Amino acid sequence: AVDNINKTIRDFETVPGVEGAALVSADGLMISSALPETEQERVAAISAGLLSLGEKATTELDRGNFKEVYVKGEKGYTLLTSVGENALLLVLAKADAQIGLIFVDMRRIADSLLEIL
Amino acid sequence: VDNINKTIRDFETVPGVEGAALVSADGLMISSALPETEQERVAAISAGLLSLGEKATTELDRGNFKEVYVKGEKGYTLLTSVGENALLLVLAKADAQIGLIFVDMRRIADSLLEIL
Repeated sequence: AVDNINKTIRDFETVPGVEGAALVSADGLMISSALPETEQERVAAISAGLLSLGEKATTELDRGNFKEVYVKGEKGYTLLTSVGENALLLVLAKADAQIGLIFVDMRRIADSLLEIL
Repeated sequence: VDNINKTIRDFETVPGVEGAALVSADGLMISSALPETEQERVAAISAGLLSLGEKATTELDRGNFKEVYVKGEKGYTLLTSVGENALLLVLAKADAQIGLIFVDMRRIADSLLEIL
């Protein structure tokens, strides 16, 4: 269960444009990452912050149970998909990444990690 | 002011578009066709989506805020910057084509910026 989760998350970083991928709990704690060892505690805290305010969007405007959220800035994308209850998958990319298809890969791998986790 | 209004009734025609609104960055509604009871509330909710969208785009070094996407199982909330001091919110159905509606918003967001 643990060998197969680590390798699945790092393989995202073999797509053109993808910098990092972290599997984080809903409550802000790091499960499995390949990001720099320094930033791993502060990125897991921000991830859970983005999950909670995506929840607000969907509840408050009558849109159904939360699925996905992405933010585009000047320099790059932040991309987040729910892993059933209690977990979530983060991808960072730059402006030249092919966002619609990463969400299709993210959706399939979420349900894969959901069985073995 | 007549050329800002019906310009927001026209997105509804496109398939998958439940509702549009022009809102201020402080949370006061400018132009919308939504139920005239909800409009004050919906102006408040789009307020936070921008700020809490500016907080990921300032904490993870992604540059200036441009756009925010959320998706729920019964549909989508989309928001784009209408320059400084306003924003365009679009409620869509969970079977609409997002990549095009963004192409239609980001142009209109710079065709309302010069007359507003």
